[PDB]
Amino acid sequence: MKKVIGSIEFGILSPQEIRKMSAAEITVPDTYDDDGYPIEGGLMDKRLGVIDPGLRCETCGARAGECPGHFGHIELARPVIHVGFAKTIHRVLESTCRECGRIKLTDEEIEEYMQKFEVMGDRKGAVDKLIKEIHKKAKERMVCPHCGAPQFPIKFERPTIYWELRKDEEGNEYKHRMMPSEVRDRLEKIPDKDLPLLGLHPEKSRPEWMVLTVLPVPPVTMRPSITLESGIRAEDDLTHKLVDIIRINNRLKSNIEAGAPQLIIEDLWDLLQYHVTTYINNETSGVPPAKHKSGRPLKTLAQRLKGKEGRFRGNLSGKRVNFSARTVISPDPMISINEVGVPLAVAMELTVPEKVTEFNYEKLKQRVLNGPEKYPGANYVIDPEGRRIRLMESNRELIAEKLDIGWTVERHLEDGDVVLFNRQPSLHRMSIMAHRVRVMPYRTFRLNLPVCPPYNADFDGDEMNLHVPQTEEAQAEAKILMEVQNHIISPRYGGPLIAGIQDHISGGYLLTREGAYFTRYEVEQMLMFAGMDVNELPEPDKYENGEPLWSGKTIFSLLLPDDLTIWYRNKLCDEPERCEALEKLIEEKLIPDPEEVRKLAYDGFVYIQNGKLLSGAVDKKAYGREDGKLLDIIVREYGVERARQFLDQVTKLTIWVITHKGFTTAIDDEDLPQEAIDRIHEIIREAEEKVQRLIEAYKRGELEPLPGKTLEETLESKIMAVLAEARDNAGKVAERYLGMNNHAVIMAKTGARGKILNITQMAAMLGQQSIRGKRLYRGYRGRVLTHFKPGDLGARARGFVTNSYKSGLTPQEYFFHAMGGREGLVDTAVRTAQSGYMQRRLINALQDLKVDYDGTVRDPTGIIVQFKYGEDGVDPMKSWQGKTVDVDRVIVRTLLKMRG
DNA sequence: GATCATATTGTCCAGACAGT
DNA sequence: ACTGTCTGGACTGGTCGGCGCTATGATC
RNA sequence: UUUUUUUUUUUUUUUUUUUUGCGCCGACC
Ligand SMILES: [Mg+2]
Ligand SMILES: [Zn+2]
Ligand SMILES: [Zn+2]
Repeated sequence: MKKVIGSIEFGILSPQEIRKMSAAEITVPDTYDDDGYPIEGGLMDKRLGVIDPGLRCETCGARAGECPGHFGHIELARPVIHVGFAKTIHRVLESTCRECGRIKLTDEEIEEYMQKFEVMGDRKGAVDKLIKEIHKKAKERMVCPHCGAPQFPIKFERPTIYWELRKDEEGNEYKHRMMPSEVRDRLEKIPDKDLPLLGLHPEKSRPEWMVLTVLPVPPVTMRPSITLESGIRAEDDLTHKLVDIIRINNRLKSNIEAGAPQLIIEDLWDLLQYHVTTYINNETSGVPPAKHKSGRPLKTLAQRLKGKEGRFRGNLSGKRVNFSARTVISPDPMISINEVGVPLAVAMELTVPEKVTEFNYEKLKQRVLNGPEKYPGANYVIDPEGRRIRLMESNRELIAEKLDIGWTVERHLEDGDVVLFNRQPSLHRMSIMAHRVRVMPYRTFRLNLPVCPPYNADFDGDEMNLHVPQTEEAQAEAKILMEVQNHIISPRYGGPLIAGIQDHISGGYLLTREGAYFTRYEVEQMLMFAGMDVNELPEPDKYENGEPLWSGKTIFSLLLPDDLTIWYRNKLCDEPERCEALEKLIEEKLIPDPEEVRKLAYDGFVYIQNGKLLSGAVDKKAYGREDGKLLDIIVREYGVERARQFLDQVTKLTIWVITHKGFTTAIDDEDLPQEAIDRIHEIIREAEEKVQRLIEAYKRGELEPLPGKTLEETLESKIMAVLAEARDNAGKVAERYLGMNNHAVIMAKTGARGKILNITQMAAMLGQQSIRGKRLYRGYRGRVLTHFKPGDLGARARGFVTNSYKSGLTPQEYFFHAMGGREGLVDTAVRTAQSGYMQRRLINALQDLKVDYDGTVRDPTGIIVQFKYGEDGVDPMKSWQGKTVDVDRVIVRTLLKMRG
């Protein structure tokens, strides 16, 4: 059968294990000869694997691409210290007797630590603290309790140098260098019983194994060799490092065999130690990194695992995948929110493997007969034996007549297929959702507009990735869990995320506003466009010139369910006295007459009774993101499919309404009368006079300092407050003369796009430009620009733009606005990286937490983090405004349903 | 004029550490 | 027991494409 | 007129079915 990995046990490889697992001994530094054949005994020996296609492995007998590679070994002439175990070696040497070999602890202390180790074993932090305490206790001891032999302090010098402070005959203290052979001999005397006290395992990690005597050379598959376009081989950095190691080891062995003096032996030993240390880690502190001939700092085994481009993050936690596509996205309101537009070229390339069954034999046979060049067709066919056959014109008929039950047909992407649609960066779980394939002739992806806010995607050149699941389990998981309609409500705040946007909101406002009426032709056309299942028109609301007319509220009410009742205040409510009468009428009777409601109907108060929009207008509070009460109620009380249908119908209806009525903005939308401009100029002049008076008072010393601040900050705060008040007054003056008939004002007030402040800047004035919360000061001595006098603290000299976008900015005001915009762009480009790093840290901290079947949240070890998730066991996605149950809404809905 | 060994050894935050 | 100092580390994801670079000195 | 060496049977053919890495620069979202 098949087996899976249950657990992984780590340790230090013994020299005997390295020798036994080795397939060959490497002694020749050279890799390839002049003819290009591998050299026997070299680093590219065929016993370690094969890279070239024509080569055959002497250990496996297989060809390139399927030989896994085999490890070698190098017999070092002298032992060397592993740089990754240097601190542990120093700690163990400090914590152990030099000649006796036992740990410098009493028997009672050893027993006490042995019993304490069993109690604290689950938490690795407790074990680390116990190890540190044992090391600290054993370090201060200068006499071994087991034998009474005197001890000397051991000094550790980076990277792998150990100094022993021995005492001379006259009492002088001199440093004695401990060679790796002496260190290994000292480590060999430690018994197995003291190893748990030192944090080592008797059978897995012996202390003497931390001093390397046999170096395992990696297989050639781990360090592949390529050839360039000019025929010159490009060896890996590990290959060059191993070449240097082999050369130095051979030179050291030859010098040892030649009886060289000890001075040469120490130099060669140090060179070999440096080479081994750089091979293990080329970024070790205090070590000059190994450099290539061209000057390139080589990357080694340590660099291949850590970092963004390491083995873990770059190849294990994340990697490139097959059956994926990426292209520019384009809007498509005609498709549903559950659908994605797939190009025909993309569909004809990406394939889904479908097994031949009894109920789909004819379809797959037709797909095979069509071939790869005829849509809908197939590209590959897999027999039950498991081999893959490519489909072409010559053999498409032979395969088609040979098709049977159990075959696999890699047909092209068809309508209704489930694929993954993703936009980067993936900040939340809504960044990847499963859509339905819709095949289109052009070369762009198509995404429905309400699905843009979950992706945070616009259409100014955005590109998105498409993934096609290949297994039945993955397809089922995508279809059940990751469908678009299943994630309308955002789990972050428990509100709508897949909601209407600017044009939908504007069209809804245009349709549902007071005085909006449509002819029979317009109503029928918008009903056909929206796909609503309406066969007969309702009774006309009024007649004009002998022609029937339908109110927009009547057309909008066809979308709502017949048993839906809700009332609230939208963003268009500017006269609360009109909403108060409606609220009192609703409260008094709880079933108000529809004629009575329409008599005192107000656009700012939306009231839906039994699915009929009796009052109010559609805005961002209707079905907008994070504010749509109607959409949120529809999701919670009618399911996700009904909500998806409602969204698909209402988006098309509002799009038709806004398209044929005519929505536009012009240069006269920001126009203001002369009296408004005069008032704005008067406000600006008054603010400038106030700033000048404050400056004069500060110069005369009459300014009262604020608590906790000196005169300069007090004056700056007063000036900024005055300028902000002036900007607010100018904005109010501009808002006074901009009525509801303005399309830009409609867009700002309905929440479709933009703000009132955006219209204020173009109409009245820009205001004060500031960076880092302070007025502009960077420039010359005492002045931002030379055009102003030195020492001028006035508003105009510090970044107060009196002009507006329509009036035209002065060059100084242009420079100030450029400073502000640069500050904003820099702030965004700096904040993004910190936010991403914090998100990665949080993800890695809370990756393993999940809710068990009993409602508890536990770590993989088993420690209970929460006895109930959220202390109430309620999903934030299904929570009503952060609460457990919306009691008032339930009571009101039940009472209305039973009394209606 | 062809080949062959050899080719060098950037601020900030947090934990550990001499000094008083 | 505090306090300033030395040392280690990580530096948001994806995508697009381009542009170089991967021997040399001394015999026989 | 003289010592201290030993001896024997069971394993077959002329040969065979797919550019990695390094660093830089610009740019999109
Ligand atoms: Mg964009
Ligand atoms: Zn092999
Ligand atoms: Zn001892």
